[PDB]
Amino acid sequence: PPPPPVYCVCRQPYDVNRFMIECDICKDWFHGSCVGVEEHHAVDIDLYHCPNCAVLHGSSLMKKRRNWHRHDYTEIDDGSKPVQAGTRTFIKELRSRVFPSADEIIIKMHGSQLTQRYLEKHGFDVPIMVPKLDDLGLRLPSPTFSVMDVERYVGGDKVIDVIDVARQADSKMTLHNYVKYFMNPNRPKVLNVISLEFSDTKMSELVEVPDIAKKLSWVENYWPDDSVFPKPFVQKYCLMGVQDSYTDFHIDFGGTSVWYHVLWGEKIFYLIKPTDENLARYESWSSSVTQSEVFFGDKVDKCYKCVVKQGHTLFVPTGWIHAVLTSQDCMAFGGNFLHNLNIGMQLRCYEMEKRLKTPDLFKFPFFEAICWFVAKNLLETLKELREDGFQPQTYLVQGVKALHTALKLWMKKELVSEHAFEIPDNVRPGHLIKELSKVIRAIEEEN
Ligand SMILES: O=C(O)CNC(=O)C(=O)O
Ligand SMILES: [Fe+2]
Ligand SMILES: [Fe+2]
Ligand SMILES: [Zn+2]
Ligand SMILES: [Zn+2]
Repeated sequence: PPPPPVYCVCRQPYDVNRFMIECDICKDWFHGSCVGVEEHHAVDIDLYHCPNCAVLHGSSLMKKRRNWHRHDYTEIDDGSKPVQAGTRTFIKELRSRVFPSADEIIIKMHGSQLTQRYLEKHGFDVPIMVPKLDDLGLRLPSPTFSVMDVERYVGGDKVIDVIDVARQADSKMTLHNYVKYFMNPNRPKVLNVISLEFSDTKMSELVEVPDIAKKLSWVENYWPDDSVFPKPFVQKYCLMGVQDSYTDFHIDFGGTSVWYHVLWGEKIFYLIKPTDENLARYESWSSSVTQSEVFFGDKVDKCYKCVVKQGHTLFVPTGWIHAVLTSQDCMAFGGNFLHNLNIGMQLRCYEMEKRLKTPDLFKFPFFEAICWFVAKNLLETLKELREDGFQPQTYLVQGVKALHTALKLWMKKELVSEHAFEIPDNVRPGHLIKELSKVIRAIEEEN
C-alpha cells in the first residue's frame, strides 16, 4: 500500500495551478510561496536548493551576469548581438538620446476648456496635457497616497501581473510581495506593474475618471446593463513602477484613447503620430524577428519626448504609438475609453491586432460586441437628427460609415462564423446593416 504522492514542505498533493520549482539536491518540488521564491526569480536560478538542503549545501547556484545589454544577461559580452529593450544599457542610451520636445505638438489646456463640444470642433488627434487638476472631474486619493495604502485598500493577497523589464517578460506576484519589493530602496532588479485594474476593489471608490472620459466613453453610453456579456472594465488602472521601468512602443488595445495621471514620480512618454506610413512601419516592426533589438523611435520621422511630472494629467488619442520610461519611482492612475471622434482609426487598430495575432488577453474585451451596440444607437441618433431638420456632423457621418463597412465585412459568408458569438442577443445584424446603408444614402443625397 504505497504512500499517496505529496510534495513540498507542506506535504500536499500536486496542484497543476500553483508555481513550483525543483530542488537540484533532493529532486523534490516546492511551491514558490512556501519557500519564498517568486515566479520572476526562477529564470535567475540555475540550480535550486530548498531551505532544508541549503543548510548543508549552501544557497541556490545562481546564473552569472556577463553583460548589461541583453535579455539573457549570461551571454558573453563581446561585440556580436545588439542592445535589447529594457536592459540597463538600453536605458542609458535612451536617457542620452535627443528627441524633439512634445511641446511641438501637444495642447496644454485648463480642465474647464476640455469639453465634448471642444473636441467635436477641434478634433481629438494630438495629446492633450492638463497641468492642474481643476475642473477635470477627476477624483483621486491625496498626493500622500502610497503603495502601502494601495495594499491597504486592495488587499495584500491579490494576484497581479508584474513585468521583469530587463527581460521584457511577465509573471505573477501578490500585491503584498510587490509592495514589499517596492519599499526596499535596494532593488535586485527592475519590476513594473502596469495592468492592475481596480474597479472591482474597495479602492475603486477613491477614484472617479475625468468627466471628458465618462462623457465620450462607448461603454459608458452604449453598453446595456442588461446584456449577457460581462461588461468590460478597463476604466481604472493603478500603475506602479520603480525607476528605469520601461514599456516599449505600442498602441492601446482596441485603438482606445487613454488618460494618465501621475500621483508621484515622473514618467516620460515617447509619442509617434499614427500616420499611414508610421502605422505600416509599426506593424512591420511589431511582427519582426529583431523587434527587441530595434528602437522603433528610429524608424519614423518624429518621436516626441513628453515629460509627465507628478500632478499632471495626459490624454492620448486613438492609435498614437508610444513607449514609456519611468524616470523616478512612480505611482500613476489611468484608464482607457472608446468614442465617436475617430471610429475609423479605432477599427483600423482592431484589425491590425487581428493580423498581428495579438493574444485575447491583450485586447479590448468585447470590441465587436460594443461595436454592434454603438451602431444600433447611432442609427437612432441619426434618424432623430434628420427627423428634426439637422445635419449630422461630418466626423459622425464618416464614422458611422466606417462602422458600416466594418459590420458588413464581419458578416461575409466565410467570416460570419467567427464574429458570431460576439453579436449581442438583441440586434438584427442584416436588418441593422441595411437600415444603416439606407440612412447613410439619404444623408449622402439630401446634402
Ligand atoms: O506603465 C507605464 O509606464 C505605461 N503603461 C502603458 O502605456 C500601458 O499599460 O498600456
Ligand atoms: Fe546543486
Ligand atoms: Fe499605453
Ligand atoms: Zn532539497
Ligand atoms: Zn508547499
